Amino acid sequence: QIPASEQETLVRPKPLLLKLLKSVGAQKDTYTMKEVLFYLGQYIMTKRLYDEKQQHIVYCSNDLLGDLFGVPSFSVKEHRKIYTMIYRNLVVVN
Ligand SMILES: O=C(O)CN1CC[C@H]2[C@@H]1[C@H](c1cccc(Cl)c1)[C@]1(C(=O)Nc3cc(Cl)ccc31)N2CC1CC1
Repeated sequence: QIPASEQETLVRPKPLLLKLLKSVGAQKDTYTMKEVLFYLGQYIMTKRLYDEKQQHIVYCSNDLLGDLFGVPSFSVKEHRKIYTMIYRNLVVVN
């Protein structure tokens, strides 16, 4: 269970995550986690990596997203795992 404050977290993406973000949004130095989740969602949706009618699984073994996250697939319901996969591709700033 994810507290609402998580979305406010300010982050500086590492180069591979920044590459992915630049294919769907404007480049800038710092993003909120709300922005990162939105942009990665749009990346997934636009590239049709998500099978909503197949156990809510994103399939990313044939995509740079798979290299970012280090998995061939994952469930969009496993929220803490998603946060952890994302965190390892950025630096939190405060
Ligand atoms: O129904 C749910 O439980 C979550 N939802 C399932 C559908 C939405 C959303 C999910 C999400 C929102 C917020 C926090 C978290 Cl951890 C995950 C999200 C999203 O909004 N951004 C994002 C980013 C990544 Cl990397 C993976 C999945 C998603 N989905 C986008 C669809 C293209 C898959």
